Amino acid sequence: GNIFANLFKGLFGKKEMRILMVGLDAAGKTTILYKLKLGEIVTTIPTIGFNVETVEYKNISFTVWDVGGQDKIRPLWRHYFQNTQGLIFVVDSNDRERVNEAREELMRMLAEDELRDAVLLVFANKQDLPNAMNAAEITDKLGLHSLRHRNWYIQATCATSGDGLYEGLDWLSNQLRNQK
Amino acid sequence: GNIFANLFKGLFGKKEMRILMVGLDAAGKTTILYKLKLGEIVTTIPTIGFNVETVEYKNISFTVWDVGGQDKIRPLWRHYFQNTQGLIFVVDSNDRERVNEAREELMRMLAEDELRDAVLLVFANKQDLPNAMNAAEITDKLGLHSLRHRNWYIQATCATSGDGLYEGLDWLSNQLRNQK
Ligand SMILES: Nc1nc2c(ncn2[C@@H]2O[C@H](COP(=O)(O)OP(=O)(O)O)[C@@H](O)[C@H]2O)c(=O)[nH]1
Ligand SMILES: Nc1nc2c(ncn2[C@@H]2O[C@H](COP(=O)(O)OP(=O)(O)O)[C@@H](O)[C@H]2O)c(=O)[nH]1
Ligand SMILES: [Mg+2]
Ligand SMILES: [Mg+2]
Repeated sequence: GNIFANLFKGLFGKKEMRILMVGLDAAGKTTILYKLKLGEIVTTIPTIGFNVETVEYKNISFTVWDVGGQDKIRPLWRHYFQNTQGLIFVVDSNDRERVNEAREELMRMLAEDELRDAVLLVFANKQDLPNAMNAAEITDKLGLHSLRHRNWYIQATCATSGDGLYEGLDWLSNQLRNQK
Repeated sequence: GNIFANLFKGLFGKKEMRILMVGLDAAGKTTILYKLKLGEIVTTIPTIGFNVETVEYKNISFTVWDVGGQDKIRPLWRHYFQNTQGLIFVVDSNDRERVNEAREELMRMLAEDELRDAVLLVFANKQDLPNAMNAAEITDKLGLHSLRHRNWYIQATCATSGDGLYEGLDWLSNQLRNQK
């Protein structure tokens, strides 16, 4: 997680940004945070049934929560979407079953108005698993090629080995830097 | 935090103790930990698949992980078992289908020679739901009475109102101070 500090120690212009990482639960999001080695994973429960994990590195901060079948139900999600310039959606590639439901939660967030210019990175995760759908059918199943007017990218990962996180985050780091 | 800080005040100095707090998933452990207000909830993952939440209050550390995994007492658990003085088991009182499974996981834990000297506090959590089993039924379905040569106490709680937490920890904090 030093090669990971080298991507984000350039954005470090102190305006205070947020990268969102979300997905159905058991996708691999906490594992991916832990591998980046950018700081402590610290949990808060802003309201009941809303567990938020956050690694803060410099002015930058990753923010993770599960989606799918929305808690008690509350989105102060929107006070989170504010300063969001990157959105990562982690998907369990092995899970052909709830695959169409991640589609839904993906589409619900993109339909969100404060995430109009946020860049999208999809991690098709659990690639080491034998049934794991390849990136090509994750894209198919997520309807990603129907996204006109959004800057997006799908990256095959295995968060336990760490395979794919640099490359996906390298890209993501590009777009944020390259614009504003 | 404040009130809860002062219970854990005579256990201080050099001793470097651990209170384990385990139980099935969705029992209410991160919720309880967040209520304590003793420090930030830091997650680590010391090995594949094994998330562990920790709140250090000085020399007192609260360690959390879910039990019931599919099947397993890990070599790594038993290293945690070494400086565990107290052990909190948290039961979703409304979860009637998995309480027996709650029983074996706890029966499994107490069979560990590293834990033989540990004070057991069962929080019978989620006592605000209509269908919740009360402390009397729980004591039953876990069989707290068959327990010889162990110091135990069962305390009905509501993690989200924070109700019940003080008295179970009042008691536990004494068992580690005045006895022990
Ligand atoms: N085979 C395989 N398992 C993974 C991978 N990433 C995460 N896992 C496992 O998936 C489970 C859920 O991970 P976790 O980070 O806690 O999930 P989340 O926060 O619910 O999405 C844990 O058992 C992880 O070890 C992966 O790429 N490959
Ligand atoms: N109704 C009710 N639910 C609770 C209570 N305490 C915890 N929960 C909920 O049960 C779910 C799991 O809580 P959590 O702290 O994350 O679980 P654990 O860490 O997996 O043991 C969440 O929706 C919590 O809000 C309670 O006392 N009453
Ligand atoms: Mg998580
Ligand atoms: Mg938890």
